[PDB]
Amino acid sequence: LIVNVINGPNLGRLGRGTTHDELVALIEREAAELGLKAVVRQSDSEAQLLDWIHQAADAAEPVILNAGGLTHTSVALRDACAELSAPLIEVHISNVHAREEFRRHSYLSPIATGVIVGLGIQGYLLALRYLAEH
Amino acid sequence: LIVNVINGPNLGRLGRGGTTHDELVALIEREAAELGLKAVVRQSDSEAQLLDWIHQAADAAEPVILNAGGLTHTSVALRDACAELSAPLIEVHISNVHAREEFRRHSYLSPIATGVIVGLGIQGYLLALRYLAEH
Amino acid sequence: LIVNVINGPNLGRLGRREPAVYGGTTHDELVALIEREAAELGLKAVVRQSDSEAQLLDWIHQAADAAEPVILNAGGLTHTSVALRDACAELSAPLIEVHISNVHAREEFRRHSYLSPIATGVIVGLGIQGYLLALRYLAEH
Amino acid sequence: LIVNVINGPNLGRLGRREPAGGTTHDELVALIEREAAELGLKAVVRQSDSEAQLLDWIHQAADAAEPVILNAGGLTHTSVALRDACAELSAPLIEVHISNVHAREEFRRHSYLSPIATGVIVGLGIQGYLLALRYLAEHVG
Amino acid sequence: LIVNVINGPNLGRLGRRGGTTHDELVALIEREAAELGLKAVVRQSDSEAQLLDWIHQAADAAEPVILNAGGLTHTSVALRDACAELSAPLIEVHISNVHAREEFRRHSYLSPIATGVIVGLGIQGYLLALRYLAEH
Amino acid sequence: LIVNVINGPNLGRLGRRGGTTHDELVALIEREAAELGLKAVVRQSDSEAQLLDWIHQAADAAEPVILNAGGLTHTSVALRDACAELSAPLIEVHISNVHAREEFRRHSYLSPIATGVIVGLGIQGYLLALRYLAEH
Amino acid sequence: LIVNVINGPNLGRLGRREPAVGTTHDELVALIEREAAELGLKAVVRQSDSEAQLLDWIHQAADAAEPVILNAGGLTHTSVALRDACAELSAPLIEVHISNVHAREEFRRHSYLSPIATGVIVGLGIQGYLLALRYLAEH
Amino acid sequence: LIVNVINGPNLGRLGGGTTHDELVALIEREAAELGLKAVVRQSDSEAQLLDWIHQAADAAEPVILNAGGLTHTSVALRDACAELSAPLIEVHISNVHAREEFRRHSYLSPIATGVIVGLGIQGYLLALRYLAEH
Amino acid sequence: LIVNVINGPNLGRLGRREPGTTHDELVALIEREAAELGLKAVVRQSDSEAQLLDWIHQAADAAEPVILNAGGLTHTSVALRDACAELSAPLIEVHISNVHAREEFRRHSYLSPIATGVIVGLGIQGYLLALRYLAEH
Amino acid sequence: LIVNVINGPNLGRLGRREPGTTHDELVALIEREAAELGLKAVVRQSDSEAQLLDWIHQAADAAEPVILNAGGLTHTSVALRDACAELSAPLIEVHISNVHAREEFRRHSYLSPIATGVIVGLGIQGYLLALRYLAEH
Amino acid sequence: LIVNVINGPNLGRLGRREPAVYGGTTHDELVALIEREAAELGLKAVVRQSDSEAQLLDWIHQAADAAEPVILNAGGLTHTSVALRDACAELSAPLIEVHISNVHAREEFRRHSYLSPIATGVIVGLGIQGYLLALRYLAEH
Amino acid sequence: LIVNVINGPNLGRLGRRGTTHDELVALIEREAAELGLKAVVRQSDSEAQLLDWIHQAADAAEPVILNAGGLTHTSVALRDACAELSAPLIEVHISNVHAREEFRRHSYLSPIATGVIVGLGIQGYLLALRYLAEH
Ligand SMILES: CC(C)(C)NC(=O)C1=C[C@@](O)(C(=O)O)C[C@@H](O)[C@@H]1O
Ligand SMILES: CC(C)(C)NC(=O)C1=C[C@@](O)(C(=O)O)C[C@@H](O)[C@@H]1O
Ligand SMILES: CC(C)(C)NC(=O)C1=C[C@@](O)(C(=O)O)C[C@@H](O)[C@@H]1O
Ligand SMILES: CC(C)(C)NC(=O)C1=C[C@@](O)(C(=O)O)C[C@@H](O)[C@@H]1O
Ligand SMILES: CC(C)(C)NC(=O)C1=C[C@@](O)(C(=O)O)C[C@@H](O)[C@@H]1O
Ligand SMILES: CC(C)(C)NC(=O)C1=C[C@@](O)(C(=O)O)C[C@@H](O)[C@@H]1O
Ligand SMILES: CC(C)(C)NC(=O)C1=C[C@@](O)(C(=O)O)C[C@@H](O)[C@@H]1O
Ligand SMILES: CC(C)(C)NC(=O)C1=C[C@@](O)(C(=O)O)C[C@@H](O)[C@@H]1O
Ligand SMILES: CC(C)(C)NC(=O)C1=C[C@@](O)(C(=O)O)C[C@@H](O)[C@@H]1O
Ligand SMILES: CC(C)(C)NC(=O)C1=C[C@@](O)(C(=O)O)C[C@@H](O)[C@@H]1O
Ligand SMILES: CC(C)(C)NC(=O)C1=C[C@@](O)(C(=O)O)C[C@@H](O)[C@@H]1O
Repeated sequence: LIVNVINGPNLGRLGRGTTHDELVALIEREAAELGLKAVVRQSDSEAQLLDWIHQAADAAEPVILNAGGLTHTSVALRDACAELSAPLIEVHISNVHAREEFRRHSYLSPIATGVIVGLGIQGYLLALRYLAEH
Repeated sequence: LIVNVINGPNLGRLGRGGTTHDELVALIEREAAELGLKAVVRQSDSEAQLLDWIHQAADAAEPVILNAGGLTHTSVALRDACAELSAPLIEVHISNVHAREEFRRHSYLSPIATGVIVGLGIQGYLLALRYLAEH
Repeated sequence: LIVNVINGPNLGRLGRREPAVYGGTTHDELVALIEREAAELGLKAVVRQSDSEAQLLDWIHQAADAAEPVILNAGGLTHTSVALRDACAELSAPLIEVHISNVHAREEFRRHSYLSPIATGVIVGLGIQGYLLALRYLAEH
Repeated sequence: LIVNVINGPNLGRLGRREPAGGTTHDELVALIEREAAELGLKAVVRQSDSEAQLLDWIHQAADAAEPVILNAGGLTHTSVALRDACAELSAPLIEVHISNVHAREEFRRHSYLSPIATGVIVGLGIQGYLLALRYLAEHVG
Repeated sequence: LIVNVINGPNLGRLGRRGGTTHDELVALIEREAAELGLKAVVRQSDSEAQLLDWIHQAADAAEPVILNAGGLTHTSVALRDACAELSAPLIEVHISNVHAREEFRRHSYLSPIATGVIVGLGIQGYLLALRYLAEH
Repeated sequence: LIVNVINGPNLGRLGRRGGTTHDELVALIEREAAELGLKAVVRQSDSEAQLLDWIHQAADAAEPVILNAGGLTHTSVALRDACAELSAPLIEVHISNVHAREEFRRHSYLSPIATGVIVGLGIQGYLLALRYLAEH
Repeated sequence: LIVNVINGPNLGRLGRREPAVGTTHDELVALIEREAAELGLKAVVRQSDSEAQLLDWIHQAADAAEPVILNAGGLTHTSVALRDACAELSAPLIEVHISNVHAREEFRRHSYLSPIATGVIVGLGIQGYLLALRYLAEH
Repeated sequence: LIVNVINGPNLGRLGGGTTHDELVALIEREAAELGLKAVVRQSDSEAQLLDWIHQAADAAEPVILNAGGLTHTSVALRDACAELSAPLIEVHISNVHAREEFRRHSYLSPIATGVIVGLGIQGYLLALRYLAEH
Repeated sequence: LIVNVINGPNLGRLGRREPGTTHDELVALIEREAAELGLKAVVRQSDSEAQLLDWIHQAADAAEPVILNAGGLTHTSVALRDACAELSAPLIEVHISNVHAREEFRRHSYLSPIATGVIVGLGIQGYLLALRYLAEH
Repeated sequence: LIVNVINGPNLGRLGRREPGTTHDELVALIEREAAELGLKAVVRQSDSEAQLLDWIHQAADAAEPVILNAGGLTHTSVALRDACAELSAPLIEVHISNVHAREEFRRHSYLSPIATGVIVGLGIQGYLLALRYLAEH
Repeated sequence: LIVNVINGPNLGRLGRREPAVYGGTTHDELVALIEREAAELGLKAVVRQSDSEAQLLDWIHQAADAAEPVILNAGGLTHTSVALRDACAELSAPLIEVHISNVHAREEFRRHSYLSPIATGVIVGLGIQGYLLALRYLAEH
Repeated sequence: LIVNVINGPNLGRLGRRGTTHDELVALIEREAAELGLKAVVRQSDSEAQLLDWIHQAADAAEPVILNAGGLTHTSVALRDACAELSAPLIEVHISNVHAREEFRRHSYLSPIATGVIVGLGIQGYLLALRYLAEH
């Protein structure tokens, strides 16, 4: 079982210490320990994210998805996640509820399986672990 | 190394998915020992009772996993008692509070919580425990 | 048929003071009225009052386990509690929300209820007569 | 003596529509009379899709000072004219809804009438017209 | 004259994890009461039912209440309704300034039916309120 | 310690259409001040600019303010920023209970930057504010 | 010139049977008609509870290019149809209300008519209609 | 096949540039060519409109409806239309979204099959043609 | 029979582009029309809210009617509303232009709920008509 | 007599996907129907906003009508709107689902205030009717 | 060319104890900083401060009667005064709204200006340079 | 010392389709040089291209002048990119965003921008440049 980890705009800037690279590695280590294969990609492009989403729908694979700012603004991304037949675990590194009010809304939580927020980089790992079971 | 798992109003009714509360306590207790932790699991429908327990977790500096039930959207009192905690606080909803009624999408707890796990059913707890075992 | 009538916070203070509202029937009288009417309708009616949320829920859980119907006047909780709603949403038997006053002729916040959407039905603003009428509805089913 | 029971837009389509309960307006009209009659009352039961017609009926009830049981259909949530007419009723006015309006769209959870009404019965279905009658039967003010 | 000072949720934890613990508040209220020539009873509970009970007693005893409701202030229609019954004065007391915290603390279900409200003059709101009452 | 008591629009009209009038109020306040080993300057204006002038002076002099802004309470940003400068305590006072009136009287621009707020305690509010200042 | 005075819903119920808020509809027609006489205009005063009926009278005025004094009662706060009918008028339109709408329920503070009318008189009692006439006489 | 076209309040006063009669003519001419029968009526009276809606419900015939102002106000009308088992196309001649803010809400749209706005008079004809194809 | 016609910020500027009566012409036209009705019109304008309040206070104590057009303050001043609140004689709010045919913000008046009546969009004429009303009550 | 049919994000997943007509299938009908009407139909789909804008910039430059089903971008993009606002010839907004019968947030669009018109809830055929409208200017 | 610079309430308090801040260039040093940079561009800066709305309004009128440009920092009034807005709206010559601090980084109430929609433009957050950038704009058109 | 003038969606299309984007680039450049800075001006319709450019200004600690277009009102991902700048960022708009539609009166950028200039036409760009010369 392949799991798709899709980091959205800005997450390449992670740590600018836990860099995006340290994230990618860290995820693959728990991935392989869980008897899973994680494919982690990031892009600042909404088009690109939509497309990785489309693929994972065609391939019936779960998606762990940290969309960054697009979480609060984008119906298109929501609509592409809605076709996922497999589980979708939305993730935030930071507690989105402790910050600005507009971050407390997510177009994604309603069509997602579960949501992990403010647990730091481990959100992802704990998400993989869930997807091991379903 | 104690951990407090606290469940509020109505959680005493799980299983009437099919996991009873009695069952879930056991799950957590066992899962917790596997990670070297000691889980104290408790449930009450009484908002005062949850306060005494959250008060004790403040004094002991023990971490809390809190599923507050309906109190999540409603009790500013609970929030305040919780804002006092110094060890982590992980808010947990069994169901995806975000795919239900509009009013379940506000939490009073979330802003003072370390983090929040939603929609992952019973595993939400075991995950919270795992995070506690690392940090 | 056992019918549960559950009254929330402050309801033990009926008619005795707040006598404007209200109306003038004390809680003890209301118990008697409701029992009397239950008898003519051929139902047994257990009536119970409490300012404690934990106690109301525990009565509602029991109602849910017995699949007995419920006539609930939740007091202030109507407008505020989600736990209680969540308890009530569990009942298989019918749920009738009763308010003595006309919650729509008063403060704007009384005009909203967490309970109303998950109840069979609602009676508002007919005084103590609203408990008995609700009994009537159950007698028919 | 005399209660006016009034039904606004689309209650002529009761039944029937669709169906969804099965009771027609014609049968509901007979049910209400029967029931009123069993109580010592006489029930004049009309329905109209015309707001003007409804205001004519309400005016008369006011001039005669007869009580009014109103199920105003969609008009519950939109009509300020209907409201100001009812407002001048001196006899009890009891607003009715067959279905639980708080269990539906949001625009349904506001009534222009609930505040100027004696009370409100919602979601006890057809029986809500009879229970209204029983309230009137047990008073005269 | 007996004033009733009723502290709500979390208020038993003052001083623990203002400057002043609940014990010292009690100690202070006692002296100020004796300065004023009143009797005051100070009570604290995190139970809303317990709170309602005490208010009821005041309601039947025609006695003044000083109420610091904690979070219940912003959320409880039950407590507002119990309090609206009261015939002697009710003064709502907040130790912190509520209007300088989160936006939701700026709404109180009590202010509308209280005689008045003292906000964010710290523990001295209790004393200043007992004073208002001593002068009725 | 000098204390400023500042009174905004309409407060000149107290008791002209309860009872107690502005002159009388000045005097009770003056009386309470002396009794508290304090000196009180009470003033009244219907002019926002004049009120700003008085607030500027009290910030320069680092003197305590007791402020009853009247209608400006719910409308003036300008007034709020003047008051933001005070280093000595600011106490907001309303004679009436502003939470049991029109909805728009329940928003104050001043409360958030005030030390505290006393509402609905009548004229006694001023004298509870003086007494608060009189401690620390 | 001619001036149309139009009263909507519940307005035939003026006076006693709605005490204060004090004249009957008939008496109001008498007042309005005599004041128009002196002003040198003829007033056509009609009341109806039918939104349908109001629109036709309103269409007829847009046709005749006559001015309109409208008291729409509760439809003031609810009816787009009625507003779109008045939007059509080439002569002046004066909304009238007998009571002060701003001193009652919140929902009365909004008018769908106001933005398309020439003006609005509110709370001046029955004189509203007369003051409105006076306005029209002058233009 | 029968298609009911219902014009609401104020529609008897068109002039698009065409008058209401020019409009019946036009919907009839077009209705013919698609192999349909269009009944086109107009009332300023809600009662009449609800009645015309009931008939169409009973006879299970499609409805093209331009409710005018009632679009934005009437729960009664919306409930009458909810009864229909055959399609209902809501139709506004002007672009209701390029005028006042209130015109941008409709009670009918959520219950209709679809909506056509802004295409002028010719919007009736496009509705007719959708119905040709069912 | 004295009548207070009080005008607020900016009405000094009636001029002047346009919809073409000046303030001085307004005062005079109002003073002569009030005399035709056998009243005395006392027409005063200020940009100063305090000045406006002072004149409300006097009208309160004199029990004289007030015609007020409070300009921008209509939409913003609780202070003014509260001065107006205490009048005992009639208070007619007037606006020259149709306030409802304009910015959303202009459609709320703080004075309306405590006034006797309001007249809006009737041009300079709204004044004259409020004098007529005042002659009767 | 050229007409642009632009389809925004996700629309190339038609009939894949809530099984009924695929995107290629739909390009086909539109040309079939367009020809039948004596106009030429250029039909594009893209998930990238910047690309959709390019196409809109091109249509405005060309003075050629557009028929736009913007997908999700309908409810969120101001930049899409300003692009579209530049067209001097008919724009027709089109949706396949009835946007009003779903989530509240689907019920506002940034396009409708600048579109020539809107067609909603009428399936693939909406593209066709838009086309038909356009073939009369 | 005369440019009128106008500062509303509290701007007399710049520098000390201006806070802000906590400095601090003093309203006097500002006047100096502006007439200088105005001369350099060949303009005449008439810089004024008043805590009094009626005073502000009157400076606004004369500018209108004189067709002269205005750079306005209206302080608290920005957010609250329709009177001030309407005075400014009669300006034939340009109007630039200047705020020293970044209004969008402070309280929500500061993010609304009654002045911006009738102003040529607004400069915000750039400190005391805001005024000079404003004179600059005016020196071109 | 480098200033990064960034232009967003539809801004490629100033001119007729007076100043074109071409002319605006020359103006910015002349002015910048006449002030002792070099202005790198750029346009894009692509949210992802602008983020990229922002990230680079963050890495260089170079100031940014940004006219984000309609993305001013809608993009939180853009805002977060700018939160990262340690040097000044001036938001620019040619038109008056407050004299237009209501939705244009909210900026996700304003809060994190050092400053904001609005409605001063193409000149707003050069005044922002001037601002930066003197830090
Ligand atoms: C690089 C950084 C600025 C931290 N990323 C983000 O933008 C964001 C982080 C998040 O995804 C996160 O917490 O993982 C939340 C989201 O609201 C925000 O857009
Ligand atoms: C056991 C049950 C009755 C379902 N508890 C709850 O009411 C609730 C549970 C939740 O916390 C939960 O998802 O775990 C959500 C909350 O909104 C809800 O009120
Ligand atoms: C005895 C009294 C205090 C009046 N009971 C109540 O609290 C209440 C009565 C109600 O249930 C009632 O109207 O029946 C409504 C509720 O809003 C309110 O809190
Ligand atoms: C317009 C009409 C068809 C009458 N609508 C109804 O039937 C309705 C049913 C109800 O009246 C009813 O419960 O009887 C409630 C009301 O919201 C709704 O309008
Ligand atoms: C406008 C003005 C006349 C000043 N109003 C008052 O007097 C007021 C009195 C108060 O300050 C007071 O309670 O003393 C309350 C305030 O809301 C009100 O504005
Ligand atoms: C005759 C009476 C029932 C009093 N009329 C009215 O209700 C109404 C008329 C009004 O237009 C009026 O004041 O003239 C106000 C409106 O809100 C109300 O519906
Ligand atoms: C005055 C007239 C334009 C005739 N009124 C209408 O017909 C209307 C019909 C509309 O559906 C239409 O544009 O076709 C829109 C509606 O808001 C408007 O009231
Ligand atoms: C002198 C001028 C600027 C035209 N006046 C006004 O702005 C105003 C006067 C008004 O009373 C008026 O319409 O007459 C109302 C108010 O909204 C507005 O501020
Ligand atoms: C292709 C699929 C993702 C199923 N469609 C849509 O969700 C959408 C497309 C629509 O433009 C459409 O109905 O064609 C509507 C819009 O709300 C939504 O983004
Ligand atoms: C002098 C100082 C006290 C800082 N002035 C201000 O309060 C203000 C001035 C401002 O225009 C300014 O930013 O310069 C903003 C405004 O919101 C605020 O009231
Ligand atoms: C000039 C044009 C190409 C139309 N640009 C814009 O769309 C925009 C420019 C703006 O940033 C501007 O004018 O500076 C405002 C913004 O809301 C809008 O998106």
